[PDB]
Amino acid sequence: AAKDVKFGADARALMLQGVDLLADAVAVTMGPKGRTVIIEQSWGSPKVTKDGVTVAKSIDLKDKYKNIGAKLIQDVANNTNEEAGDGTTTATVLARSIAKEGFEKISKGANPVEIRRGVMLAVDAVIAELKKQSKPVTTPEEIAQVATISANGDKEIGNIISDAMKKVGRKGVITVKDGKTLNDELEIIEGMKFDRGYISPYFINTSKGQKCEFQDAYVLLSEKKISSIQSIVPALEIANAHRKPLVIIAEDVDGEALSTLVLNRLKVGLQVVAVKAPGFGDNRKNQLKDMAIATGGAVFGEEGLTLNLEDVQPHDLGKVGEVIVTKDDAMLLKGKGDKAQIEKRIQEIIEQLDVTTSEYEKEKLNERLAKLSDGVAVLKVGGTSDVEVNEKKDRVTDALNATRAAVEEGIVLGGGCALLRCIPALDSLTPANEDQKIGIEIIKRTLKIPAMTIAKNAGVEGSLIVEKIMQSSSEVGYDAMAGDFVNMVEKGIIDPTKVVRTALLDAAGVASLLTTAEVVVTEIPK
Amino acid sequence: AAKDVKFGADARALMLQGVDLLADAVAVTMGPKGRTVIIEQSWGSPKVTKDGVTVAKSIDLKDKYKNIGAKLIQDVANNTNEEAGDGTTTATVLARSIAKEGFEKISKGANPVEIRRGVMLAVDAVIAELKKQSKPVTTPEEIAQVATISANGDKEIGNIISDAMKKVGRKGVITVKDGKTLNDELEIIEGMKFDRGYISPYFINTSKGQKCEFQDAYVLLSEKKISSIQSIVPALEIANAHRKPLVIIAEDVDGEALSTLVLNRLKVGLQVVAVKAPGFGDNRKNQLKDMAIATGGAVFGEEGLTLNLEDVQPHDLGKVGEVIVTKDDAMLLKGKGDKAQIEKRIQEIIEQLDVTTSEYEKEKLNERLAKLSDGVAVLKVGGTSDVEVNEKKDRVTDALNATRAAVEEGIVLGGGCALLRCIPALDSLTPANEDQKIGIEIIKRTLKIPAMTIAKNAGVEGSLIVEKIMQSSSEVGYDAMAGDFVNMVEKGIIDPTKVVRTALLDAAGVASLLTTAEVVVTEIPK
Amino acid sequence: AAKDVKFGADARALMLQGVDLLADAVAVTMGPKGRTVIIEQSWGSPKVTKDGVTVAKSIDLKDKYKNIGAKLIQDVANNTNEEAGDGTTTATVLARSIAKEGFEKISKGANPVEIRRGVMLAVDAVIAELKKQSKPVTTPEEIAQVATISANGDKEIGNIISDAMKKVGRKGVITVKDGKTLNDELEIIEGMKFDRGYISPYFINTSKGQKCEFQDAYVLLSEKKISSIQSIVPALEIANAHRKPLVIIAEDVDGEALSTLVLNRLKVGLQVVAVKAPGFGDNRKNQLKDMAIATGGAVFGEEGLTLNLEDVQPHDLGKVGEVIVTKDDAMLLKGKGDKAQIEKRIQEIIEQLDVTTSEYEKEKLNERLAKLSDGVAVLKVGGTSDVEVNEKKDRVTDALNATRAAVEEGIVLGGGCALLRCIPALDSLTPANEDQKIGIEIIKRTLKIPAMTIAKNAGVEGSLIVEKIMQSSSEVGYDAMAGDFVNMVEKGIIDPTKVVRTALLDAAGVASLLTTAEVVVTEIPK
Repeated sequence: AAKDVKFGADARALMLQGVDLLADAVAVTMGPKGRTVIIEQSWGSPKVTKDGVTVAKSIDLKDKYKNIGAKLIQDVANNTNEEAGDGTTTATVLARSIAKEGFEKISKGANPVEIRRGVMLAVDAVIAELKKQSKPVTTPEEIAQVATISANGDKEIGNIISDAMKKVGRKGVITVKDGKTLNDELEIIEGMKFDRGYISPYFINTSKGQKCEFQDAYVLLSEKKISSIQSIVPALEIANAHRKPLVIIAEDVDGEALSTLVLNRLKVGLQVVAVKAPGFGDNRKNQLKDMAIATGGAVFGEEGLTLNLEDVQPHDLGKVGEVIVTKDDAMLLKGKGDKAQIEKRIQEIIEQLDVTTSEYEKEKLNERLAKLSDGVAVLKVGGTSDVEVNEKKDRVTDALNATRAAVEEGIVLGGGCALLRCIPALDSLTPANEDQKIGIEIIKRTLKIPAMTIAKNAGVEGSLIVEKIMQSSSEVGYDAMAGDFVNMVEKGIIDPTKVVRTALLDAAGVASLLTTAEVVVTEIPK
Repeated sequence: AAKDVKFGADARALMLQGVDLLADAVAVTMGPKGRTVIIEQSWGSPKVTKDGVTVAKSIDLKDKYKNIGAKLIQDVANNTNEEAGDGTTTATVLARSIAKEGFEKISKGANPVEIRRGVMLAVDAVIAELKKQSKPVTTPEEIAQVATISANGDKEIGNIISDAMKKVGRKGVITVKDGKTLNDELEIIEGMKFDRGYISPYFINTSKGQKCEFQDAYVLLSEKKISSIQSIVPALEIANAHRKPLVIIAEDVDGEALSTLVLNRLKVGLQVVAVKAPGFGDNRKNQLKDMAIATGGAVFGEEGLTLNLEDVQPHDLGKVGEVIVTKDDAMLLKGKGDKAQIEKRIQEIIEQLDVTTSEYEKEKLNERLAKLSDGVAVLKVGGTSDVEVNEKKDRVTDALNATRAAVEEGIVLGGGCALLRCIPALDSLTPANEDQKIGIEIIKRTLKIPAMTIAKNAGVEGSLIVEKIMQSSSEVGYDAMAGDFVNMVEKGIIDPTKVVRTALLDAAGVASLLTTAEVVVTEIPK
Repeated sequence: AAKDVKFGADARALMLQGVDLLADAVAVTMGPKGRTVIIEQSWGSPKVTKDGVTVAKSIDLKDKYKNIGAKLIQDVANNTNEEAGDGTTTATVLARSIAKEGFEKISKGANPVEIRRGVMLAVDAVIAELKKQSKPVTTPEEIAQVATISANGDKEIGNIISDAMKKVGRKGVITVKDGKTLNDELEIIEGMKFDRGYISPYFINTSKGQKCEFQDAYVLLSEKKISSIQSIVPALEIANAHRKPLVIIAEDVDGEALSTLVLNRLKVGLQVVAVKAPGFGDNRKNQLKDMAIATGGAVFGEEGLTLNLEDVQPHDLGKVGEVIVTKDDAMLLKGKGDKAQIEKRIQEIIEQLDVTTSEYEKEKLNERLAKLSDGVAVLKVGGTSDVEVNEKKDRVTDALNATRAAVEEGIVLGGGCALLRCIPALDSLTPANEDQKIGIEIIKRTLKIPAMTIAKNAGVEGSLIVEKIMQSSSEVGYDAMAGDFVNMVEKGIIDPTKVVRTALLDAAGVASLLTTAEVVVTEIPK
């Protein structure tokens, strides 16, 4: 393919136009009063949504240079906000304004690097101030209050969340399931969690929410790679002989092993999924041992007695009541196994903790201890019929994720005030020269955009609401639902500091790249 | 696919044009004097019709933005009014004018949300007034009068309907069949009805009226999902060994089970249909067991006695004389089974009713009681030839549906007067501000359109007929057939309140979306 | 295919346009302050890079004559600078300006040959001066300092490199691996190395880094050509019977043998690679014998007892724990064999070395001695997880190559000053005539470009930094990171003389061709 190369301002100007279309398209859905977007679909009815991520993903421009500006933001704003959709539109709107102000100052003669440095300095002053203003959420009462708020007043949802937190701890694991009954309930079960997901999107099942779930599954464990290794079929034969799903945990999967598993998933309907091994080095081996004991299987490794995938017996695979695999996250719940062996391993880990002195080993040993001694909290959602249970299920999950985020980093005044109230942090920030000063001034002004954007979607002047907030006491913001100026702490209108902090850092990151890149290379269409 | 994004008024103006063509096309078929529409067909003669639903479905615009305006109404008006052909046209015509008046006020500077709120307030005042003006239809004489009226003077039809209603109750089940004889007759037979239809349009058979009917069929029951579960073939093998159709009732059907069943239906002619299970939780388990007894089969579940789909015997499938599956509805008539077992379960349900105190359980227990002890009324339509029986059959089903609707919610003056006479409901309705006032005024004016449209199709000025109705007593409306002002109660010109109530709510719903959506995204054609 | 033939300046001018686009595209990435280039990719996100080689390879222009100007440089600058990414950009930028200045002087009437001669004379004066200014790196402390510098302050990398050099010598072999542990360590293993790579790019495996790696492989050795000769299958049959990769070392591979090997690699996944034999004449026979002893196989020779390729037995192929083949390089580690035979061969080589007096034989014979008695150093890189280990791995290989280059030829002041400080070398250089004088002046001016280009990317005037450097003491240059004029020796900012020397020679080479070629022939596009 032949290329077409553009230089300097000529390329930057086009990428910036790609950004303006995208930012305007999703800015409109921001806040309590966001408006809808209608997305045409080719097979059925138009989709009508308020979701900032859906709208951002839907837009794809035909122009080769504007397409890049749009992807530079889409590949970050839609990818760094997996837990909640709140940070995507904030990062998109801030990145557009930072980049635009930078572009104008640079095309008039400011130095691209010195402007970038002034912006970084201002962003760090703001982040430190957000950390200073954030309040912790660790007390069971504090947790319940936040959970009730993120549950939008549904006190019963806030209460089952608080109870789950109390039962497994602030750092424990809480999941949500359909209870097949009328009442909501909390059950604690045995199981393991590790940060490794599916190796491929082709294994997605039950596609709403991009999940992959199996029950009564076999578990194949290995400390070795199966990349370009065949003869994985004997394990697949057992899964077919005894109609059970199979999950494969291996150091890596590629080549023929990958091809075999994906094609069977897609063309045969064989219920098999592969997941990467949970650790590194010696700790990888130790985690596989705990896992094998907990699931009642064996690890087909080389150390000690060598086991080969050429010969897999029904007693070599483990058994797990429920297996969940999602992007970068997997769980094994209700495993089968010998309780004497599990308790023995637990006692060994405790002795290892008592004996070792290294911080590294103690921390890893504590995680392995917890994997066998702690349980998993499950929130069972009930209701009259599945049509309604299915919606409540999401209300509970969103409340749960919001609660956990608040507990991990603390909370700040919401509705755009967390950043609006950090503007004074820049008053003591001193630049080395005029271009650094301009860079600080750019952030000082873009800190006002989230607050004005919400006021604009509400239907009132942005310039008046934002200035009036700043002129009042520290706990007063503007409530777009109430249509007035209220004490946000008393009202309970809060945002996790985690989200505010990330959205600003990501916006600054992309805008910086966008205004300093010098050469852009695109393909010539034919 | 590349996209083309339009904003604000530029997108709204195009959707509105798509709507005007659609509304004008179906407005002309409204009322006793509707005119015809000729629809070109590619395989034969042109179709000539007066049906508002057919015309609405037929129109499909080529422009990408006008196409959306047309679908926003078609996807609601043609789908929420499946019971009668009256509500679709009324909702289309009202939505067009509500949205247009809103658009004009908004483009001149009114606030989109405050206008929307004024409209909602006006709609609720009108609905409450319709409820106040509606009269009940519960007395056998009242029922017979409505049935005669909706039967257009066919007193014999009105009488077989009244008699069926009396025998199975106002809330009982009545169906219509070809009697293969000269006289009309009413027969009561054993059978059951539940609100679950086919899972897929690809199972439609006997396509006139979009039905799906089998006789002497096997019935397969399961408490468990068969999504991506195969080995359902032994049931099909029995069905092929003994040439009988098969109906599958399961919690869900997906993956390979679904693929096999649909593809064989379409490419082989496999006579099979699948239906979603009728309940939730404990109610699902109890309904499947009582159903198995009623059909003489077994439930292929895991709890209690385990029965697996891998092994299907001739005695495990139930047997049904006639099975009917339609959108969101399924019926089984004349099933085979052990009468002693059915009576025993009936007595057990009665004992449960005597013991329980909760309203929830009593209601569900009464639904189960009725499904085993009540019969199904069948209206057999007779005549000298099938070409005439087939026409009378429609008069009976239309009169029957209209009668049932009248009985469930009551009746109002028809011919557009139910809404015209609710205008005073807005005189005491107070807005918070000018934009809410404008929104109230928009509804106050669109309440006159159904009456003007009918008078216009009749051939007289709409503005003069409506003003004369408004200046006269409440019982007086304009009869387009008579060409005069008459007492509508005495003439019997009535409309179920259910229809008037829904058409206004749906019209307000779609128009609201249409005037506040801000961004519209369409695909770029190639 | 029809051709388009252009003459003289008309063709030269078009090639120069292809060159200017390329040179500007990579000039901007030069030095510590290089800016980014965004490269559109056909399916994923845009690639953002600062790498001069990636950018240079990415650009491919559509015009047929501009395409040539771009390839004349790309095929040299990207191919002769495989060791480090520094030489490619410098050679591209210098070639562009040398060729342009030449073209302008020639189109105004200067003689193309006499200008070329003046340029060659100036280049040689500069190279001799670089050799005079370069300092050696041979002392363990000097080596450690260079390694620390090229390691960018990572003292732990600088130290493992120094120690590895001490263990196998300045001329030994050092490689880098992932240690699968937390600590870094140095291990010495048995193995051999020779300068022959894969015969074809089609054999690349594990494509990141363009490598080709096999483990537990069979080794087939032959003194005979297999070009257009098949019957290589018996060795492949053994390799397929016992699932092991096969490496073929032969004088030549072509025709059907090559066709079979490449097509099966591409369509089958046959795990086979072929490499050219390591020697010439008597040296080829002796090296293959030493190799067979080291791998435990046999050599398929035709002299004396003939071993025919038509019949390959399991004991004729050698066995090697690890086989690595890269462009122009091959390595075999941990081979199997009889230690008595290896020591016997070593002793024979020693006796032969003691007896022979010829310089040629002593040198080549001592190389064979070393191939059996010396080992290979391996640097095992550790860390908490593979993600970080994988990045540290690059710091180690880059520091290692930079150190070795410094040790082989010495170091000069970096940052473009090595050439800037050689300008006085031309003051004593006397031309025969005016055109030779012009040619010397062209180099005298292009010697200033590396220094100006870095200053420009830094953001300061090029003309002022470069003149200020020349007016100061010999050890002062401009540090783009510091933003000041510093003592480069004290700061440790150095560049291997090997790189500076090559970049200038290659730049002068291509520019020379580019300005004197007279006729250019291109194909007619369709």
